[PDB]
Amino acid sequence: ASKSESPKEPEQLRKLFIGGLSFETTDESLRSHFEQWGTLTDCVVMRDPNTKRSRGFGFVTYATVEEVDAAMNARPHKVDGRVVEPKRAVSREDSQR
RNA sequence: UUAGGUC
Repeated sequence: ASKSESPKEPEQLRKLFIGGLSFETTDESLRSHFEQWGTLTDCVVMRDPNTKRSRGFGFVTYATVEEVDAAMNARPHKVDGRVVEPKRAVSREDSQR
């Protein structure tokens, strides 16, 4: 994750929420399977605070919204060998967790 | 294994 960029497009709007992925799906496995319908400026999978392996979901931010759109058209998506569900990233203040 | 990596 983390890209040195001044995005005119909202990070949240360019970010895709990837939930229900493989436990083998890490950052490199995630972005590699998503960098196929665009450029990921910010790819990040959540790992367990204890095991440091996986949490079964992650995030992927493209270079622009139209690449997110392309990934959505690519449903059912496939990363690491797992069929996932890529949704528009909501505000973290929205969920407030 | 689905919301936050976010310091």
